[PDB]
Amino acid sequence: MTVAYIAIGSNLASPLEQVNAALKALGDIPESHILTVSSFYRTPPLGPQDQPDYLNAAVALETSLAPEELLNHTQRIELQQGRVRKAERWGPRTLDLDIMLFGNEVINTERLTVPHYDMKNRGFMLWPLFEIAPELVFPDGEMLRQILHTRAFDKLNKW
Ligand SMILES: Nc1ncnc2c1ncn2[C@@H]1O[C@H](COP(=O)(O)CP(=O)(O)OP(=O)(O)O)[C@@H](O)[C@H]1O
Ligand SMILES: Cc1ccc(C(=O)CSc2nc3nc(N)[nH]c(=O)c3[nH]2)cc1
Ligand SMILES: [Ca+2]
Ligand SMILES: [Ca+2]
Ligand SMILES: [Ca+2]
Ligand SMILES: [Cl-]
Repeated sequence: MTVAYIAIGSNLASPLEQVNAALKALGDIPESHILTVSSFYRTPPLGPQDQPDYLNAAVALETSLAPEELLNHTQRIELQQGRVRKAERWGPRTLDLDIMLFGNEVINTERLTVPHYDMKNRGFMLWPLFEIAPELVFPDGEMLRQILHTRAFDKLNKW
């Protein structure tokens, strides 16, 4: 088994309902078990700001799936919860499931890049991650606690 850490975001179609449904669906992923769920946070949008605030959270999922097989499931869940692709970059969505980390693995395939390319620059990813995994060390040896101690991020407000 490996522990994967998944970021959850939603800012459309009742984010609390979307995230609760997503958590049930994550539980139903085969060869996998949810270990920990963060608090839910209400976060101002990064990127385009003309969209509603996000519900953000993080989940620890123990799994024996291959990383791309996990991605298959997370994409399926997003699509089954009505995620629609529009033209605008970084627009609102019913559900976003980003694979932040897959154990200590570094993955670079056509479909999957892990660690998530920008997670170390996003408070809405790092704070919920720290809530569920305060001892976390990244594949490059960087400590989550040290990033959050050193770098300026706004505090997150709970939903
Ligand atoms: N770690 C990861 N988790 C989830 N998807 C990933 C990924 N690495 C690459 N991808 C790929 O990312 C593609 C596009 O995903 P999108 O959800 O549209 C980007 P986003 O989440 O809105 O922005 P962001 O990546 O800046 O957070 C997916 O089709 C998937 O193949
Ligand atoms: C500079 C920059 C930084 C981050 C981002 C993104 O996170 C991609 S789109 C997005 N914006 C978001 N804002 C918040 N608060 N939460 C998200 O899940 C979320 N997803 C886009 C641009
Ligand atoms: Ca399961
Ligand atoms: Ca994202
Ligand atoms: Ca995504
Ligand atoms: Cl697999």
